[PDB]
Amino acid sequence: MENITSGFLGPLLVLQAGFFLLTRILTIPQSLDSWWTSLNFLGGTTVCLGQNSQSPI
Amino acid sequence: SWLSLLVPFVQWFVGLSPTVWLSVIWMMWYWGPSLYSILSPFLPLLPIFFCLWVYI
Amino acid sequence: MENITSGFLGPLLVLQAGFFLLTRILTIPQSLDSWWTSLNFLGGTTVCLGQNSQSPISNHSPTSCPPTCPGYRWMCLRRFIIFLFILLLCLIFLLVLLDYQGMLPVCPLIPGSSTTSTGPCRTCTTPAQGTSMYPSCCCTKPSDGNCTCIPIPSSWAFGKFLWEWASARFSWLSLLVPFVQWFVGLSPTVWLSVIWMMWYWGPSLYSILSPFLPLLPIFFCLWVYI
Amino acid sequence: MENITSGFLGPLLVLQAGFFLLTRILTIPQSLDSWWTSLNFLGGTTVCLGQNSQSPISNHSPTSCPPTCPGYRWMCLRRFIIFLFILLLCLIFLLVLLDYQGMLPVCPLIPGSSTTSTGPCRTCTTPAQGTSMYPSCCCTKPSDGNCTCIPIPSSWAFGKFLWEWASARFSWLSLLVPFVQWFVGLSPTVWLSVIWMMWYWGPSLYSILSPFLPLLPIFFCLWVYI
Amino acid sequence: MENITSGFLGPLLVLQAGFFLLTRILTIPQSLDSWWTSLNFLGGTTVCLGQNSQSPISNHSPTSCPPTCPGYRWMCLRRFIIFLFILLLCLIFLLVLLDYQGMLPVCPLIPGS
Repeated sequence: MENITSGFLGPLLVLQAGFFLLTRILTIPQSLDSWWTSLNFLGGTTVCLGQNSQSPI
Repeated sequence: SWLSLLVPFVQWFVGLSPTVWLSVIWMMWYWGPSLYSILSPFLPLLPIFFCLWVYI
Repeated sequence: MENITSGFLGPLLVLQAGFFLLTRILTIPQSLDSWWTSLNFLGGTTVCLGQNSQSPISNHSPTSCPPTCPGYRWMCLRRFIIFLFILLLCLIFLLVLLDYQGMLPVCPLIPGSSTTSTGPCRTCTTPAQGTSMYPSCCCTKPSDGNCTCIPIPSSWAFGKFLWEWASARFSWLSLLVPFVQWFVGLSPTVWLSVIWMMWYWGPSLYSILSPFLPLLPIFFCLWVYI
Repeated sequence: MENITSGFLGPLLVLQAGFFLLTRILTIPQSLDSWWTSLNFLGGTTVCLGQNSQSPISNHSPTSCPPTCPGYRWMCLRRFIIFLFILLLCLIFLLVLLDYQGMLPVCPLIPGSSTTSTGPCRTCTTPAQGTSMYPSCCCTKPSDGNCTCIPIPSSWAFGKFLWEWASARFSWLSLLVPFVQWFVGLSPTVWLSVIWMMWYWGPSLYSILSPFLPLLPIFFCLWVYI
Repeated sequence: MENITSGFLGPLLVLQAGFFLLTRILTIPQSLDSWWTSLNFLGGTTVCLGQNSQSPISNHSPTSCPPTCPGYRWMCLRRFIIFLFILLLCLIFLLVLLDYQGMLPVCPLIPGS
């Protein structure tokens, strides 16, 4: 509106608006990853594949 | 329209030879995890408004 | 009612942007601390061995050693020093980016005879003092009135003139520049192989060459005598 | 002997001086490990993370617990990174020293009617869009125009000219020149006070402002609406 | 814009926009609560006041008894009082801001020619 016309926030506004869409898209990737993980789990669960003791985790 | 501008960007960059894709494939992949982890400090996309004012 | 909604939406976006900017600024010290810890430790402990048990002795002392143990203290001083170092470092990148824009100036003044002008010279420069060096070109020569020197080149600009000027101080480096030309003359599909071989053997090559240091001076003396 | 002795010793003296320089460089690496520990002094002591139970050795400071085998790629990589940072710092220091020299021209541009000496304008009229950083001013214009332009003026102001060039981008920052001037005045007393104050401030003023940090955006937005 | 004119989201849009401001204001209350807690701590820390064993909770710290641990009702009352105080303070600050606006007069009087 008036503030948009009277300010240079437009580039920052675009960066922020795309940030929300980028976050949603990135969540879509992890969400699909979890969905497939459950699918392959097929009524099951698992640990990280190479979760070896040679790691402080 | 900026997508059309990036189309020439892809034309000149992606339109490279096998001698460039070969380097970009494997060695970049090895640094790719490290590069992604480093880019995490720039995950706030500060360079985004950076080049935004660059255009400004 | 329509006008109020737009202002409310704009203020919320402004607040979110400010919060994101502050979070990024703070995480810059956090990311720097994480990188420094990874470099120093590379598989070490981060319990902040400088932590103290005079307060809750839970191992919550981060790389920043939160709060009590150092905390708002020597650890915070290190964090602020790292932030200042980062602010200094980004200035170099900003300067390089601004320089390679062609707003940047590279007005050079070195001894030469290259000519590109319209109906030039026939008076030229006759300076028999101050060697061959040239001063600011308002009119460099002691008696030059119609003088015109050389304009900044779009290519390189800052750095190229300094390189040329310093090549006089160390001509051997200028002579050795042929090796740099050969290395640049190497094909693009050679850097990866060079790095891989260097990474594979560079530690071993340095270790083996460290004992070889005495052998090199004898060969150098023989070559000098020859 | 004499010259023949000098000629023979040229290689020997070269080897000796090169080994002294290599000792200085290794100290630069050893001292770099020292500042790495100083950063780790926030964390604490200097136990080796790279040293492991394999290759039976003792424990020492982070640089030299069986460094080569135990340090392996991690210690070498950290040393190389520190050496690169040190070289970058040396380059920055050299650039600053060359900047303060004033041999380098800034070769700037600004609109004005001033002249260092007797300069006849002869109706100097040819303007252009973006008067700052105009054409080379080798009388590059629709005609010659009887042009006289700026030489590289004598001041540690090569960066000052760049700032003036970029000053137009943000007028508010230039408007803060009054606070800059006030900071310029009484700086030794200001330094003498803020050295202790900021140390005290760094301890608790940041913590105090932390609650105020979220409050600032709301008030700033409220004022901007006006 | 066009979507706003062609949709009834305006009420929902207002509800969502006020939600962000309400969240920021509520955070301001808890943020001030933490700030004062540190101030009273005065380079210290503490546990939740009435954090007694007659509650299936761990060692809550200060403003950590949410609504069932200990006298969380009293903690909530203190939070509400602090929120009212912060509201009064920010209202006073806003009044002081507009004070130098010049729209308001002082409408004073003094003897002179």
